[PDB]
Amino acid sequence: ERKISDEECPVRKSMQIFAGKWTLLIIFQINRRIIRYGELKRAIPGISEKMLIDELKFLCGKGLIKKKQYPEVPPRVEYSLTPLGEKVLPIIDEIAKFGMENL
Amino acid sequence: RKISDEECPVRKSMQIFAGKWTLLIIFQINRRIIRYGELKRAIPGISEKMLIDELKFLCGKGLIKKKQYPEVPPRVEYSLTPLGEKVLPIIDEIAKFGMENL
Repeated sequence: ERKISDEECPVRKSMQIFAGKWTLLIIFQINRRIIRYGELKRAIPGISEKMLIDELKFLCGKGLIKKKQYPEVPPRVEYSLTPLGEKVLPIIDEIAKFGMENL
Repeated sequence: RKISDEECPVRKSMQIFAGKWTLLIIFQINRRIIRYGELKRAIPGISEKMLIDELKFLCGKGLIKKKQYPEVPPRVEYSLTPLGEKVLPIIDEIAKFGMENL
């Protein structure tokens, strides 16, 4: 007998954000640095352009990553983690550990 | 630093954990034994098809054990394998994120 996972469950709430096949990997790649869009895309080979920018939009909307605009020649977007997004890194540490030990 | 290619431990893990339901199911089975029907009720809004495909996926990935009892009335029970129990520290961090920020 354990508490059920209704729409209030803290794990179920979290999986609304993190359920993507790319969400946590993007956060993993950004990490504690500033990364250009192009570097980010090359840091996750196989992710399509569409899957990257919908996911980048999603994460901005959730306040997990921040976007810096540079309207210069040539122009660029830079992404970094917010303090909220930084709170996801402990989850990712544990995922990395699982992978390295078991896969 | 290190790119998320085929040799990336995070990328490898997300092949398994990407589901809407995967981590929720592991979380609900947890360190006990649970019948299909109890587990179905423990995650409201999951369809029969979703739960069955996911259970089969998790068995295939060696994360949960299925045990049939061909008796009257019949039952399937699920528990975590030792590999599955190693997913619980991930889920603890997710639960922590959920209650603190959501």
